[PDB]
Amino acid sequence: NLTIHNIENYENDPQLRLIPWILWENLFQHFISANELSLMTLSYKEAIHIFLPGTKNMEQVRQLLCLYYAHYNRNAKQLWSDAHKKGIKSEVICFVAAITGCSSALDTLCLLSDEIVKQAENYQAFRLAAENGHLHVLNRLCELAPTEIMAMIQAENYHAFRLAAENGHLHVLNRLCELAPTEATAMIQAENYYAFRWAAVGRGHHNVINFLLDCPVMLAYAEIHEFEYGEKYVNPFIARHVNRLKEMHDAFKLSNPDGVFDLVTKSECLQGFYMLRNLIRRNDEVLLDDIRFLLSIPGIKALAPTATIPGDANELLRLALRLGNQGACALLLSIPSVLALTK
Repeated sequence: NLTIHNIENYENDPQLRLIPWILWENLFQHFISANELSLMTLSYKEAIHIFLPGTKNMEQVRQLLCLYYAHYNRNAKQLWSDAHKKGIKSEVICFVAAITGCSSALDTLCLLSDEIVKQAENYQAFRLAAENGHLHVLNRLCELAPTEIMAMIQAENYHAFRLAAENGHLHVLNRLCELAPTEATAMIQAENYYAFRWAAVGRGHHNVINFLLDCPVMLAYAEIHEFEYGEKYVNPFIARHVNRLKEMHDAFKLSNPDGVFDLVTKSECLQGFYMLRNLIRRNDEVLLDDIRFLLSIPGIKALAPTATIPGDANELLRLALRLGNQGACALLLSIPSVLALTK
């Protein structure tokens, strides 16, 4: 048959080029069978005239995709119906729906309880949609299978979330956390923080990272990895948040003269802690001002003597001496709580 790795020798093929380059490498493995290329060069009615399906899932998938990218636009608006006929598994069409993002495909299988079953390949359709960022397909699955949404999310070690994150699909990420907030912290931690590690490679997907860092445990892990993150992500994020706080504080000591300097919820408070930990971890004179300012908040100051590791105590103070961050120490021992537990 034929095999292409040379991109220039791929866009020269009037037919093959119709297939997304990414797919041709991740699904077709740079090679195309003869019983499949046929379905792309001959007319549509001819391709089906011959179209003999396969027994193994991937067989059909690679085929159905060849017909789609070559005829779907050309009156083959009913290729999903004919497919079902000839011999394409009801689930294979559901995969090509989650991959191509074609709703029309799902619309057909949605007019035949045999849908709340086609869970196929451990919710592979749900996972394929997340990796391709097809939010609309993802939702249709949650619409055609309410009592299953939670298994799809946690399917394969929160795969959906992870695949979404490494591809930069922040919109697929948001929704996923809306579908079940009780799994947020989970998905983020899944597989030793898969999401963050892969959204950070290369040029990186800053939309995912910045979002991900709104999770105290996430920022906790990332901020300590100064080499991998920091100059690129953490630092700009901390500088961007320390300044945002100075603009709600001053904008309170304006509207509510001489009152409180607080963070409403527990979550924003924990963030300040690790945000402060990083500033100290960096050990720098120019960062002294942001440290004092963070400790001025009762939602952070009343979190200075604590520690991430249960059973331990003064972490920040320990970290300060550990690095030799004099000035951060003096600033810390100024807190009564931290003044008590002191040796």
